[PDB]
Amino acid sequence: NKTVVVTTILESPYVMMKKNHEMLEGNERYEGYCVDLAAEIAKHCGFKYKLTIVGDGKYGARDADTKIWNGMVGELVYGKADIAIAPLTITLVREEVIDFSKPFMSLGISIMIKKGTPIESAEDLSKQTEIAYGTLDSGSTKEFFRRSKIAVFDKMWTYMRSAEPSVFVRTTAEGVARVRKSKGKYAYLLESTMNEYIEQRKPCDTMKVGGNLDSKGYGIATPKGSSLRNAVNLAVLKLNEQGLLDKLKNKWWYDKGECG
Amino acid sequence: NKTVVVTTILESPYVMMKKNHEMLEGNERYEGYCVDLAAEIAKHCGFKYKLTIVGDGKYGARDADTKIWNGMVGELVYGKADIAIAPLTITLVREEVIDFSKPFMSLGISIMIKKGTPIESAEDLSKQTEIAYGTLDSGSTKEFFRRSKIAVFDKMWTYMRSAEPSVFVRTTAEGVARVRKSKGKYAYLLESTMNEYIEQRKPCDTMKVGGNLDSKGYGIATPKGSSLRNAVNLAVLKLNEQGLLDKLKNKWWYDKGECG
Ligand SMILES: Cc1cc(C(F)(F)F)nn1CC(=O)Nc1sc2c(c1C(N)=O)CCCC2
Ligand SMILES: N[C@@H](CCC(=O)O)C(=O)O
Ligand SMILES: N[C@@H](CCC(=O)O)C(=O)O
Ligand SMILES: [Zn+2]
Ligand SMILES: [Zn+2]
Ligand SMILES: [Zn+2]
Repeated sequence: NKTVVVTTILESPYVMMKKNHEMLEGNERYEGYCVDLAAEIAKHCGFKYKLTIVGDGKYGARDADTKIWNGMVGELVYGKADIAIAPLTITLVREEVIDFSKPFMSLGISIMIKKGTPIESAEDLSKQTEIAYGTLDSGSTKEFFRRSKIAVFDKMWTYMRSAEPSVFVRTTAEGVARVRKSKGKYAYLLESTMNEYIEQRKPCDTMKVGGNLDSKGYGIATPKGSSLRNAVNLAVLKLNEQGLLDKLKNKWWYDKGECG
Repeated sequence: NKTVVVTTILESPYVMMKKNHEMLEGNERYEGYCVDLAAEIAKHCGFKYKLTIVGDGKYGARDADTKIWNGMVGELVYGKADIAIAPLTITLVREEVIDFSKPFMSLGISIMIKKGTPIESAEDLSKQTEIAYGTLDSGSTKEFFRRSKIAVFDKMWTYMRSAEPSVFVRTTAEGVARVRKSKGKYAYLLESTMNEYIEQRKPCDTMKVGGNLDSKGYGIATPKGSSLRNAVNLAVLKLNEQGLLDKLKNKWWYDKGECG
């Protein structure tokens, strides 16, 4: 009936521009895990769709003062998109305003270091000051630290919120580049999925250290009242049970892996 | 207003009879992860509740011929219970007939061996005959194998469905006992959570081997149209984000683990 507007975000390897994208049009410009997922979800739910990259390049957070949502969440809330198919973390504040499918991928917050950085844990980071560390802006990881009552994470947040120069970054790519150029003096807090991906990318100079700080998942999000909610939810479960989600993770993370 | 009837299942360490249960009343008769979780869900959602143990001791399957649901799923479907708070796996066939919250615990199907069994993977099991293997006789693990189109799992199902005497077991405890008494000649396919629990129980003679075969979760289930659906879902998210779910796992799996 109507073309479904999918909001997504340029985040490797979920959605990336193809090497030859400039000569391509519409959905064909993009590739990645979420591009593949979107095609599968659309197939099983029987809709046509248009992939649109989120205008402000953000996942989604609510301004404390205006109460206005930004990012992909904002696009859903304000009716600019019909569905978000992205590595969008299922969170309480978000699930209060949009609906999430069952998770299509699990993750937890993790630590990325430049190889050789003498840091093994969140506790290690919190104890010292020589190595700076931060998170992505307008995402679920920043909110995790902001809200945490756990002493280690509370101390980390107290440090991060005030740190000069700013330890927060606008994009995951910015966080990763920062780790890579900072000679071991910057650690980055990011989701395990993204961390593991980057660990298998040239120049193979980063690694994930320590356990995950939490356990959660990404979900496909729809605005409240969406006619797509049930079908999308069931389609995620179908794709999981077919082993398709695992196949896609292997395709985008490890099959193309550059670090041996 | 009205006391919420909770269906659950006697499965360690989720729900267990307290040693002194005969001298206790109602909800106080039980202990475990899901007992603790039920109390917290009820507090956060503002309802009074009565724990009940599923009459038939099953999780929930639909009979192929009668189309009747058994187990906890049936208790929800047929209106015998208002909510299931148990290690109940989120599956497509169940989500078609009941609602699940977001997952409160992650798990995958996994392999339990008697220590020293020369099995490292599902592939290993599928390629040999000396070591028998089976699943819980009703549940999502059996269904995974029944429905699988992946070669290794198909081969396994082909073996399991035809094996005489039956490789299937009535309860997890029966599966574990069978591994323990079979001198390495039986391996049990069960959820990683249950596997990890038993690995920390005396006599410390079993272990999880290989990676998980899939990735899913347990959810709190409510019948369709339940007024509890949203509150329960948000309560799971709140409890995850506040670290309670991880605390409860540690409490019931590891804090009093018997294997060092
Ligand atoms: C990969 C997969 C598919 C399925 C499903 F299909 F069964 F739903 N579950 N999972 C595992 C998963 O994502 N776990 C999740 S997501 C999530 C939480 C947990 C958890 N703590 O276990 C806690 C609240 C925030 C959102
Ligand atoms: N997946 C996160 C963004 C990345 C992060 O915060 O680490 C979100 O949905 O906000
Ligand atoms: N958690 C499973 C039962 C255990 C199993 O099948 O391994 C279910 O909900 O069916
Ligand atoms: Zn498909
Ligand atoms: Zn503002
Ligand atoms: Zn509480």
